[PDB]
Amino acid sequence: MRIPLVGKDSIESKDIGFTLIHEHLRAFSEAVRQQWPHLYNEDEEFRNAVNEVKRAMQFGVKTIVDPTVMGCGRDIRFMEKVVKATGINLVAGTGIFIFIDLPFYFLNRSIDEIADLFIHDIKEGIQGTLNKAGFVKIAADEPGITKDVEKVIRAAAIANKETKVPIITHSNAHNNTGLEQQRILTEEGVDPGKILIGHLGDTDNIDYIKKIADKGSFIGLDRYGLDLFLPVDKRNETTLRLIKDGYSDKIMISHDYCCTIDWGTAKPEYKPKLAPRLSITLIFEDTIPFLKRNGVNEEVIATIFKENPKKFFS
Amino acid sequence: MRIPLVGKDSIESKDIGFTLIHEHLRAFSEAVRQQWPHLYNEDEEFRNAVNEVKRAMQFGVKTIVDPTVMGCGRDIRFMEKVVKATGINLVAGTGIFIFIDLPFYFLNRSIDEIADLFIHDIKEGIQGTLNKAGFVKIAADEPGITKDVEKVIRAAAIANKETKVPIITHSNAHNNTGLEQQRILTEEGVDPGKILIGHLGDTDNIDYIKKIADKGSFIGLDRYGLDLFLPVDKRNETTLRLIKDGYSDKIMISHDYCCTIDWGTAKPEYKPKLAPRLSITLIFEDTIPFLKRNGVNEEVIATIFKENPKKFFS
Ligand SMILES: [Co+2]
Ligand SMILES: [Co+2]
Ligand SMILES: [Fe+3]
Ligand SMILES: [Fe+3]
Repeated sequence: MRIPLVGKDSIESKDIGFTLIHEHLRAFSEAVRQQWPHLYNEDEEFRNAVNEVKRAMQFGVKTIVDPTVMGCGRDIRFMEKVVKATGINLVAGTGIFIFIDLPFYFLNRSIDEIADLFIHDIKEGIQGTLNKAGFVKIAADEPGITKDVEKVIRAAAIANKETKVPIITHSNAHNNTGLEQQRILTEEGVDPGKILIGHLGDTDNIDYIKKIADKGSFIGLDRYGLDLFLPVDKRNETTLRLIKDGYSDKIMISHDYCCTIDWGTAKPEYKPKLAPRLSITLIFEDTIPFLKRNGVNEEVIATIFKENPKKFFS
Repeated sequence: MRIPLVGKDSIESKDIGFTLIHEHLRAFSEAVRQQWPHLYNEDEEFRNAVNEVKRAMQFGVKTIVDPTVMGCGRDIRFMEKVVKATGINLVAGTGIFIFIDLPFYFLNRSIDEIADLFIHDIKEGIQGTLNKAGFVKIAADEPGITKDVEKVIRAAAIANKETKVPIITHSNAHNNTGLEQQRILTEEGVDPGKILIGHLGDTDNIDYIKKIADKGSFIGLDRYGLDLFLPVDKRNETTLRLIKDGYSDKIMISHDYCCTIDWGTAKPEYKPKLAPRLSITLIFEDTIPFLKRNGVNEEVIATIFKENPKKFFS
């Protein structure tokens, strides 16, 4: 049985079904929450996560992959509770989410030591439980590929080669961080088809997106649930274009919706069209209807949400 | 009653007695410990902290100030347990320990919001307890005064003006971060005598140290318990020189000893002389004996370890 699930027995990858590849039940800074618990309400976070997951299931979602890892408040016990309340298939991961430097812990420590943490979570279990990690998550953003960012990428490659689990990335779509992640990983012997380069939906630079897809990795059109770089309308145009041009077998779509997130609220921007309701089901309300009425058939939807995740985890 | 104590009623500053102004019962990365608890042993950390505190008390230490804050694993409940086991007067603080950027939580949040966290810990209590913070801790290092580092400095000034608690800093002695911290704080209306500029013992650049002292702030010769920038022998020479030159009333001495720390072990260096045993009592075994046999009298020791802390907290 291929894929470990939180609070359940492992499943064969062929049985993953309709999958959301990048969603967060919760996201927060470990340090802030430890130091100022008065800012947080776990009961509200729990209710929000359960409600969102239930709504996803009502649209036919069978499996959710949650790439919350170190730096963003991964909590396997919170996750297992959401599973108990919903019955969702939930895939947890391991990894480190940094943009610049590692925590002081990692002073004088090797790439192998970092990889050992990942392999621990994959082979032994997460945070003292028998729930195992099913993928590795890594990140890079505006600061680019720093020394420490590269250390983490190389550690992810070691983990993949040992355990065969895939790698999901966070990138900044407006620099070449995604291309660099793919290059470094494949140089270190990672199968390109075992990599999802994240947040490429944040740009409309189609040639850059296709370049990564052509090199054999999945491309993450994965932030439909954030009011980030690109509006939903323009994301949809980019998604449609890539489908028209034959890239369905590389496309992965998700919301990157955080059922709760601890970030401060940004100044709101109002456009001619009423802002879309951001949630874990926006693609069922907006994106998928938009695609269907623009001529893309059911086989495309099945490819993106079923076949592609199956391959990724195979 | 001026100064709040962990697990005890507050004390008048005049009763603080012989004080170690900068020690850590424990230090670790919140994120690393949350994600990989298998790396840590709280029972060993507890035994180490209790043992060290007891040994300090055997040399006449009455009060320990512990500037462990966000980023370095402050845990008020661990602290209160050490107090119960030892009877030490322990002063806990609030603040943020960063060198570059704030956690993602602080995106779109103001300096006033940051200050509110500090004031919460000072006026209401720490981590859901009635133990209150008695000072603010801030940091800057090799990256210098970044945007976010400056935000935290300015928030500390607001907290001081509202609550009158002093400010302890971490600086890098080989750039001008300490001088910059002092300048920014005093510009924002902080009394220079309510600031301890930390880690100046890391350099032998006496003119730089005196410059900060002359501007009215305490100078931290405060890393006797680390095998860091400067060896103990050279620290001792610098300490003696400053005393000879009349700076006793600005000098604060401590170890910055971490009874446990989670950092990887650096490559050892062996010198002609047997390496000193690093602990929370090294100054009683090495530094203070060295000073005494070089002619500095008991009044100097009383000034540094009793009178200076009294003023700082007055
Ligand atoms: Co991301
Ligand atoms: Co320091
Ligand atoms: Fe994400
Ligand atoms: Fe320290």
